[PDB]
Amino acid sequence: ATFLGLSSKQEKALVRLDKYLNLGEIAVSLVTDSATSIKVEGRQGYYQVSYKQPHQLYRALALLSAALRSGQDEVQIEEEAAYEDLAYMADCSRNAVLNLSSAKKMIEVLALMGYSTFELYMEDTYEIENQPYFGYFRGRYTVAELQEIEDYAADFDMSFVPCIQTLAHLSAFVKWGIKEVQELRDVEDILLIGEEKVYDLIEGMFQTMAHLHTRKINIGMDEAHLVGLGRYLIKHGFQNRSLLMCQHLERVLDIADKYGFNCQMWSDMFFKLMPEETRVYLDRLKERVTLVYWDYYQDSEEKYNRNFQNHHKISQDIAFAGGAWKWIGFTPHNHFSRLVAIEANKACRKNQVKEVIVTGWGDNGGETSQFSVLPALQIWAELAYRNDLKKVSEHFLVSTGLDFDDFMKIDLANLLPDLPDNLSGINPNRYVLYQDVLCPLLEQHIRPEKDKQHFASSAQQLGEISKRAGEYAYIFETQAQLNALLALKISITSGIQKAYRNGDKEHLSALAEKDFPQLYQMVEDFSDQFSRQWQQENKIFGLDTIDIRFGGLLKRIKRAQERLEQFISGQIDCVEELEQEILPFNDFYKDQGLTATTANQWHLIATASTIYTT
Amino acid sequence: ATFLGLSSKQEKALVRLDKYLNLGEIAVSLVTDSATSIKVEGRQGYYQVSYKQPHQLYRALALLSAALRSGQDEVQIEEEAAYEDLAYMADCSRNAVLNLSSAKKMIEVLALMGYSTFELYMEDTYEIENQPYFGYFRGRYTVAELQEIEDYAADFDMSFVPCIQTLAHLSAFVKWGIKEVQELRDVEDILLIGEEKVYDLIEGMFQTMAHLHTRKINIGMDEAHLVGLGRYLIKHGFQNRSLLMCQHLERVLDIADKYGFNCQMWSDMFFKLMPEETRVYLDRLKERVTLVYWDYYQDSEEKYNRNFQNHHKISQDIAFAGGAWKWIGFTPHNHFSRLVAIEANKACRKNQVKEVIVTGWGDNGGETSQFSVLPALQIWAELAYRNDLKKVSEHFLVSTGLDFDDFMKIDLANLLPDLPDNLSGINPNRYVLYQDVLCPLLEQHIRPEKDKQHFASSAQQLGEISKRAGEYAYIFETQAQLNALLALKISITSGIQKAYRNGDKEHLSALAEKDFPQLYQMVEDFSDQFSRQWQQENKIFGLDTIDIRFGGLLKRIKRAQERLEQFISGQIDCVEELEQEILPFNDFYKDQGLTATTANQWHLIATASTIYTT
Repeated sequence: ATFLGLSSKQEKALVRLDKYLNLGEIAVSLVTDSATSIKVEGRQGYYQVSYKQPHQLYRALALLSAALRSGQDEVQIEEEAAYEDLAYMADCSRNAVLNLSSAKKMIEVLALMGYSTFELYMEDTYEIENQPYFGYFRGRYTVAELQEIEDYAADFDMSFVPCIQTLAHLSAFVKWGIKEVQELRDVEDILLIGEEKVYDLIEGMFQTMAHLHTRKINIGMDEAHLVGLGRYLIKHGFQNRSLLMCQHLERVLDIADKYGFNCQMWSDMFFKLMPEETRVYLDRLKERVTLVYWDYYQDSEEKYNRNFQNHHKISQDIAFAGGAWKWIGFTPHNHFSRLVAIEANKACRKNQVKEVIVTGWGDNGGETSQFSVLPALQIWAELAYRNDLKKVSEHFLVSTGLDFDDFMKIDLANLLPDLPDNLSGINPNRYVLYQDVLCPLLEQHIRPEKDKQHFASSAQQLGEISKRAGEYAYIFETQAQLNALLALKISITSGIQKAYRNGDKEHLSALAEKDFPQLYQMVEDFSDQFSRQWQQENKIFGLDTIDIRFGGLLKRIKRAQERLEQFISGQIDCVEELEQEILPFNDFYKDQGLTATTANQWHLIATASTIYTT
Repeated sequence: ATFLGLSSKQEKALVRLDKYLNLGEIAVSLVTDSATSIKVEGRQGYYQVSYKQPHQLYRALALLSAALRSGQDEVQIEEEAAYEDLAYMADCSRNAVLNLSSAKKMIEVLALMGYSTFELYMEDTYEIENQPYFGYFRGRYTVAELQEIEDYAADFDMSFVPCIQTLAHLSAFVKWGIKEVQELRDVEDILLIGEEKVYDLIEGMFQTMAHLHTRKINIGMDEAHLVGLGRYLIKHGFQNRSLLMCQHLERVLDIADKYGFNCQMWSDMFFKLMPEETRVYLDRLKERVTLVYWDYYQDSEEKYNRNFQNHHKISQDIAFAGGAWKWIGFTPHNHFSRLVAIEANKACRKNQVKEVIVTGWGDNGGETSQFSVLPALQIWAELAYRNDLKKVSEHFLVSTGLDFDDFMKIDLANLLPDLPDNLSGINPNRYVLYQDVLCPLLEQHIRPEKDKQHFASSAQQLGEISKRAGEYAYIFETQAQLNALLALKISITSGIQKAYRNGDKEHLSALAEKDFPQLYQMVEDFSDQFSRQWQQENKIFGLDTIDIRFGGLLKRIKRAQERLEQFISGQIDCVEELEQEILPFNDFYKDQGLTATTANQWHLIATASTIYTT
């Protein structure tokens, strides 16, 4: 294609996006117009594209690319976006630090989808001058790395917002047994309010971020239960948590003001607005921040509406944070993400929300692909720009080169048949993998025939998708292997429970001789595939935790084989592990009558023994 | 030997102890006499043994056995014990649950040494009716198991004291995400004071123990910082921790009273005695318990004396708990144990202490042999009965069949040359083993030539001891393997740091091709040996955590080899792990100027990444 009206900046962006767009030999003219977000109009090889915000050029060109692929000559498209700002926040704090190549790829995709803003969540994973332990061995970003990411987003007229922590959720930092870190602590993952060395640290955070162009930052500042109750209590006695939060927030805002930053934060601290001089304190501080209402779970518009109404009692500056579900193990939940997005979008529109942030957390090790939730991201963009999903497949094909319904199957290891679609966090991908074989703590939450058949079918389906997934094949290969592994692991685990119960030493010998070596090899092969996926997407730091978890699983599989062999041979009279009555693992979904559950802490899945505690 | 004056009970005990005692063809007559603890007198094949307490018969016979082996015909021995009760407490809560065969062996040894009492520390590792999650998959003792252990001790006229927890340190139990467990929690490892379901649980504890003959129990009741500050605070608001401790202790004592128990507990809660109506509360509760002053660390009598003086301001019923150091990894510290015992014994005698408890904790996984501290146990017995160590070797030979100085070398993996002897917890046995190879977090605390040479020498020494250690050979074989492993691991880890620094790809290739496979095999072999040791001593439950830790280490060793291979081949341009500046791990011994340190949490040694946190 050729263009009239481009800046040199837009020219360079279109060179970068050439591989996504399939415009062919057409002529496009550009206009800037505030009347509607995007307009694309033309026929017979000549089209005019208009955009309100500069970044919207790239979604407009994706819309044109799609309309022409669908066989249109005549094009007449107009979109009015619901949200002035639409952001994606990737988690870089849960061991997976997005590498620069992958950050650049994500920015390109987000540009084509229509996002205005890219965000990275970094607890301790950026460098601070004079804090050598902050981000130590974590793959922390350097200033130059953050600048490179910010500048790449700016190349597409997209903004950048760092999401940091100024009070709590600094667990990887506060673990270091050095005076200059320990003196900063209250208790658990929480920094010490009122400590001047803590305000020195926080000033360091802002000094790092001041090297960027952006002057918008998310400071966190959610309200942890133990704030004020550790070393704070020992130094000062008991204080109202809300008063401490106020004192701390004022200090943080005074620092942000010094460096020219405007702060966003979670709204939780202000729920009380929705002692005399403390209410006054909250009321003054609320004027200085943008509040973000976060909700990843609710299945009905009206539930969101009630919360928006309550927030608007105290401020009109309320942003919304929704969820692209990628924090429940190795496998995302784009399906659940879609369900909640549909409802949240209704509520955000009704309550005149101007900014939506889609969050991509990575809870407990960052085991899910950084690109696992592209479908959810497209869904939110379609909802924002069109208020429907009628063109989600056509637009997704531009964004990714793949079929949307194929990509949605990435979820399969979580999609057990007949689960209610509105229940979140159900993650057998993860807990079926990591549970022990001899002492399977999740065994009563598994349907050993039904679930096994689901995983086996899923592996076959994903094997076929991977062959047509191009540069994303690697993520589907990981999922195909996982599903195959889960099916065999269930067969063996449940098979041992039954053969042992019935004293069937012959079936146990078959398992020991044939199935165990197969399982062991499949786990080794899975670790190798996962390692390829990790290294494509993330810095090397953090893969070590997954090495530990997989290494341990492998050794436990070897133990199970050896213990069974000794029982079969007569070297031992019984396998005491297999004599124990198994109980439910948790009751999270007992009230809903489910067999599956949510279990999202590796150390609790893998063993009942102590492993972190003293 | 033949005997006049034995009961049928003593006859049966002497049959059990026959293999330890080497009395030959002599004649022994017994007398009970309160004038002195033990007297052994005779000549020319005819001896009279007198004892004050029945269990002291067995030490008296060990003294005779030793005197006759030393070549004496004429024997004239008299001992006046300093302590009416001398106890050993084994830890059964840190994943290692002593098996019944090993409990019986330990009781026999303790009988010969002169201990009056055997104790087991069980947080959650006993069965409670109607609490199926309490001790679930932990190897909890059944009532019949505890009875069998108690009855075996009674067979030697020894007492049994269960050591339980009635408030805090129930971390393995409170982890279960089931309403009927979660409703019992305050925060972290602490039960909820004032909750009637918690008093139902505690009554269950006593109902279990009431099946025993003993009516002496250690209830724990140390004073954790967060008592009252979790769900308690949410339900009730902020309360003085001392008042809550009083309220809870009264409830626990009322339950104990119902079942006929007399309670011992740590003295900490009462330090304040050493608001008006709260002081009164403490003063009334102190009359109902025996207080135990615990101290495992102090290197001078006068330090203990000061604490005894302070305790005696509030009660004359003060017991002392000393330490047999076996909670710092895979290797004990009998040497340090001896240093502190000498001083503590002086202070206990000066302050007229009647009961000494020697504790054998197993912090963070129970990795040290249950029989690792026999030397420390003999030391305390000699100090108690003779006030010196002049006969420690002679008496130890009866107790164990081995040389005391040989057995003391079990400590070698902690005995780095030139460490100050009065500094506790220095545990390179553990942190040199578990640190990573690519990201060695403890590297600055290692002297790479000096320490390597120490470990290599130690492996040789222990290899020779193991050949003459009889039925204890297995514990020395574990130590010989560990020391050899540590030496090679240092060579490789430090060798990589230097070869990479200097760009020496050839030396890295040698390491990758030869040394890495050797190390990997040595770790596999060590895990196999450790597993043999574990299964000799403990129930199977809990070995799983060590499988996880070793499995992870193995996988990290494989990663290190693979990453180096890719660097050598040119598949990658650098190994980012090896480009990071290493920092001190901790500053625990910075003020003493040490290079080595204490590091006793596996999850912090093995990785800087998150592994337990969300």
